[PDB]
Amino acid sequence: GAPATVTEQGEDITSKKDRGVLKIVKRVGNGEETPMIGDKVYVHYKGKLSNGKKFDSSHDRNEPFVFSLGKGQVIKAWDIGVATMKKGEICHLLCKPEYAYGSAGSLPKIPSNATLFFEIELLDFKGE
Amino acid sequence: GAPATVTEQGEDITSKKDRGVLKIVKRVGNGEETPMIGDKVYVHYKGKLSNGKKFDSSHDRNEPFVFSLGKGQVIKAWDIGVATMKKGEICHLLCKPEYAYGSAGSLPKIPSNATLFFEIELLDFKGE
Ligand SMILES: CC[C@H]1CN([C@@H](C)C(=O)O)C(=O)[C@@H]2CCC[C@H]1N2S(=O)(=O)c1cc(Cl)cc(Cl)c1
Ligand SMILES: CC[C@H]1CN([C@@H](C)C(=O)O)C(=O)[C@@H]2CCC[C@H]1N2S(=O)(=O)c1cc(Cl)cc(Cl)c1
Repeated sequence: GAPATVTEQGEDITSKKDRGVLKIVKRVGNGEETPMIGDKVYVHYKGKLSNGKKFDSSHDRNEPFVFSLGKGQVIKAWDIGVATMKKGEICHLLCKPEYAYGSAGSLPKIPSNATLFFEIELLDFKGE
Repeated sequence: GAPATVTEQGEDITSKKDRGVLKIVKRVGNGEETPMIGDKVYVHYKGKLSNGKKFDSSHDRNEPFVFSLGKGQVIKAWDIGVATMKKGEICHLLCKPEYAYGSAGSLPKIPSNATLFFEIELLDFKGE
């Protein structure tokens, strides 16, 4: 499925080149610029575990998820992955546990040592 | 009704004591602990405008709402108010626009300078 395709075909976008964050662009954005660290970024996302099941989606709530990029306020895979995106882009990210919730997880809905898959759309970004 | 009761009897839980976030506990919860900064909190909620209009409910879409406390990834009134809640608690919050969507609003759903009312149930929270 979509997670496996990212496993197979995805660019390693980690600075460790440790394969901890893998990416496929699914829709090229109209934007020319990525967001900077500290920008307020507006995204829609869908998240799945390795067994393929949805664990979360901003679409379900019909309002974007907004965070400050590159501040450590989301999992490391998101700070790395969203920083690579242009306005309007949709990507698939695969996030190894070391770039997500690690050995502890976040029960109930993230197991220990879980690899996470996201479909992320960058809607907009604004300066701090 | 409920919004009037919180106006009259709600505690001002803001540090500035500006009546920006007023709270009444409607159903007492279980255990004495409250969530820490960064904890994932799981809630159900019902939200209304000052004219009585229901603007959103997590029950309507049968989807508990999950957020990370104290990161500014929800409106300020929620970071302040939910931090005071115990597991199983239901509270009523009344939120001045300075602690919600401000002069901009989130149009048309949330008008400019809107005071918001919530009934919030804290289902669970998970530490890290
Ligand atoms: C809950 C939303 C958020 C959780 N966080 C931060 C804010 C956190 O764990 O503190 C995350 O980094 C990632 C990516 C941004 C959206 C959400 N997650 S998430 O992996 O989809 C997620 C993680 C958990 Cl533990 C629960 C849910 Cl419902 C969703
Ligand atoms: C929709 C869920 C969420 C919206 N947000 C954030 C995430 C936002 O507007 O960016 C909120 O802070 C508050 C409090 C947490 C639950 C939701 N609201 S809300 O005031 O009910 C709300 C606000 C708007 Cl603009 C739309 C909807 Cl559908 C619901």
